[PDB]
Amino acid sequence: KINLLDLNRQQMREFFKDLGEKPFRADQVMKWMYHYCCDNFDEMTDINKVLRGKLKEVAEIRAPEVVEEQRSSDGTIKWAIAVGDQRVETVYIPEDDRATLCVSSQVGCALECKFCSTAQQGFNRNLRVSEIIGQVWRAAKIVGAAKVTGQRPITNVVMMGMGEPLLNLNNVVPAMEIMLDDFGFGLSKRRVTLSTSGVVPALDKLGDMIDVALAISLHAPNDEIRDEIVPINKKYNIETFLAAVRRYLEKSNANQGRVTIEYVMLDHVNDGTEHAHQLAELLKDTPCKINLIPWNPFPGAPYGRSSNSRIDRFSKVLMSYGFTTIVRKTRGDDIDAACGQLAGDVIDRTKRTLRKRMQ
Ligand SMILES: C[S@@+](CC[C@H](N)C(=O)[O-])C[C@H]1O[C@@H](n2cnc3c(N)ncnc32)[C@H](O)[C@@H]1O
Ligand code: SF4
Repeated sequence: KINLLDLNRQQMREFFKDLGEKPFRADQVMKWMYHYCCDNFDEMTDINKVLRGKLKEVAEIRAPEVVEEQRSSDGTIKWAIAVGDQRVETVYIPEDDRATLCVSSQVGCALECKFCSTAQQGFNRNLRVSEIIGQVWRAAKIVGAAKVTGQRPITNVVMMGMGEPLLNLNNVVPAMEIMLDDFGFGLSKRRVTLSTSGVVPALDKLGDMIDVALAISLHAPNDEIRDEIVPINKKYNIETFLAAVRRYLEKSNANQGRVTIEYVMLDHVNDGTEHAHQLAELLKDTPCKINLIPWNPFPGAPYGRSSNSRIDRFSKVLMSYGFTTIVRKTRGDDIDAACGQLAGDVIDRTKRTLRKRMQ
């Protein structure tokens, strides 16, 4: 059966055309899928029985299942999500004015950022469209579908879970298209963010395919530091990355002219005032908003968390040059908030097989 969660609107329409149906019936089913979080054709009461029959035979709505759920006292929900025989992470971060979902792009990552827990697993495989948009679908279903509760469960999506999104463009783009779609999650392009450590030619490609808000994982003020911290910089250095960012801003207006810059704060590595002065000079040619992120520790990482006084002085230096800078709040502090940790060791895979036999 075809998983309808693999298809954007164009493809949904083409599939329904092959079923002998008019294109607007695809729109109607999408609306059921995403506005109501319906995965059951019998529940789609305004579709005729004949179409329901076709769909039950040749199609399905199969979203990844939750295998673990952690609920923070601050409202954050962290899910381990089953994708085949593997696990990825999806995180729901509520606020009064907002609700952000952090979504994974790959099982593991091949980029080897030393401060990232997902790096130490390595790269396993790319997620399919259904496995990416399906995280939004599952989260929406659990939190409460928009037309069920009368409130949009998710106002904001960030591709900031496990994996490098620019290395899964084939699947990440259609998934984001569904997020943007009126018949999908109806999100504004300003409210869908793709974060990247800087796969430069893939970023040039992204710009030709879709217009979404861009965030860059910079984490260093110069090349010698960034080579160490984020090793893809050895392939495409800061200047190459920043030039690509400028080219993207020419094609896209989701950022409203200003790229989001992510900067993780690693104790006595990239968090000094001397690093802040260098960063300020580095970014003089690129319009931006700077997010300083306290590093989230995990066992065996060769870094420490920067103290809040060191982070605050770093921020003051940046603000003295007139940069819009924001120190991000730690969310879900009472739970396993470090990216990649809840979908931990891949060796537990065999143990899961054995577990299911006893069930
Ligand atoms: C997990 S990555 C996924 C998207 C893309 N690969 C990237 O690096 O931007 C999303 C963001 O999480 C950050 N990150 C990873 N591990 C972290 C940790 N332990 N503490 C704080 N931030 C972390 C990275 O710096 C990156 O900006
Ligand atoms: S920070 Fe991003 S690019 Fe680096 S290893 Fe983690 S998921 Fe991959």
